Amino acid sequence: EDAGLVAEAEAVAAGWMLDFLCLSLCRAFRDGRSEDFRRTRNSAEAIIHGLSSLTACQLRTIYICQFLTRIAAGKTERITPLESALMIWGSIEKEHDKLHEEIQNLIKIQAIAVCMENGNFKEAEEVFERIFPFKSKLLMIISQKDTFHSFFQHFSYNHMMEKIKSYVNYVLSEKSSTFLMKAAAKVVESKR
Amino acid sequence: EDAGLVAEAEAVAAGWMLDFLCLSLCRAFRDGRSEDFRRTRNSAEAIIHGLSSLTACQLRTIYICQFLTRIAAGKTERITPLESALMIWGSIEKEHDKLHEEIQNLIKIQAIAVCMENGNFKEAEEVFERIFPFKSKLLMIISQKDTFHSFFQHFSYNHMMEKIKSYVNYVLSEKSSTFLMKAAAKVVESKR
Ligand SMILES: CN(C)C(=O)COc1cccc(F)c1
Ligand SMILES: CN(C)C(=O)COc1cccc(F)c1
Ligand SMILES: CN(C)C(=O)COc1cccc(F)c1
Ligand SMILES: CN(C)C(=O)COc1cccc(F)c1
Repeated sequence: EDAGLVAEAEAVAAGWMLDFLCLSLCRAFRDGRSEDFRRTRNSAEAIIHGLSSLTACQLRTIYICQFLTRIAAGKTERITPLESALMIWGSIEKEHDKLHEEIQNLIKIQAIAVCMENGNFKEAEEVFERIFPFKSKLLMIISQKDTFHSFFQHFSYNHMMEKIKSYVNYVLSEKSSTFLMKAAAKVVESKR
Repeated sequence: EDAGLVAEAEAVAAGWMLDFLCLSLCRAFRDGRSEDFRRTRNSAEAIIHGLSSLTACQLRTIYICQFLTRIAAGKTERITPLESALMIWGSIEKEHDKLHEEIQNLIKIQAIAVCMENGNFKEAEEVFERIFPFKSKLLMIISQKDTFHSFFQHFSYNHMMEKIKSYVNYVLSEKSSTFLMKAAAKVVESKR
């Protein structure tokens, strides 16, 4: 009847569910399974409410989940989903390697380009102002509605998604051996 | 890279999380930990969305969670929370023993009495009409605003909560050895 030991067991189990749901979210994002992504995101968000003290590893896990959530809502606070993804990306405790900078740059341009794709050019300019010769050339492209300019074709949505999926594959392999998924695959392999 | 085996592992893990969250919900309800109950309920509801095919045991688990959720919202569809708890209680695949009938009767009267406690006597009559010499005596009590009649004092909110908590203790012991909580308590005992 020890309430403290029970709360401790509940916190250990919340940590296991968090890693399992991050793994599931990464796979759904990689596979393009939108409805499964939406369901796993709702589950991860609820499970995270059962945690009040997080380790550095757990903080990185929750911010990766938040970041992918903004990326998945990219084509849909007073900022756009892709602007929110950029704020999380720039503050996650991670190495600022070549891949990090590539994703950062692709998000910055796509935060503008998704507004143009949606036909909201005033919003495209407001996004540009909040993020940013280069600047005056990018603002002229938005102003001229030059949505299919070679610059936008190189810093494309598909290229942003491909680079982010490559990062998702590293998270997926770094968490492939976490307790809950490993025990669950063991049960499935035993059946069989 | 087998998507089917991964989805199978995700379903096995959803089953484990469901039993763990039912256990956690039962403890919070027994302890009167309202905020913890609200958080565990949100988590259970989200996790249950990741399941599309349930066994008879899993159906009983989800309906116990739904039932306690209605009981916890009892003093707050075109029916009241306690009327919804009654519909679930009468349809759960379980034995209709003495305890089942006691809980059923206490809920039926409290579904009326919580409306009187809230000062909504028109709603108390509408609840009576939907659920129901005995009937004409119960309707006269509502009509006379006889909230503290000896009948209401014997079929009280506290007596309803005590009887439901006794049932919760049976669910709690029947699920005490489920995979996730057992593995989590093992980690906690190892630290100590
Ligand atoms: C701060 N908010 C409201 C969010 O970022 C919601 O998104 C989330 C949150 C946690 C996990 C997840 F998978 C998604
Ligand atoms: C001289 N300057 C500022 C440049 O040519 C950099 O261009 C870029 C390209 C992509 C993203 C970005 F945010 C900036
Ligand atoms: C049918 N609805 C919307 C509900 O009953 C919500 O309540 C729930 C649902 C599942 C688990 C739980 F713990 C609570
Ligand atoms: C002759 N009759 C109908 C009775 O005296 C039963 O009284 C009850 C008592 C509690 C709950 C309930 F629903 C009914």
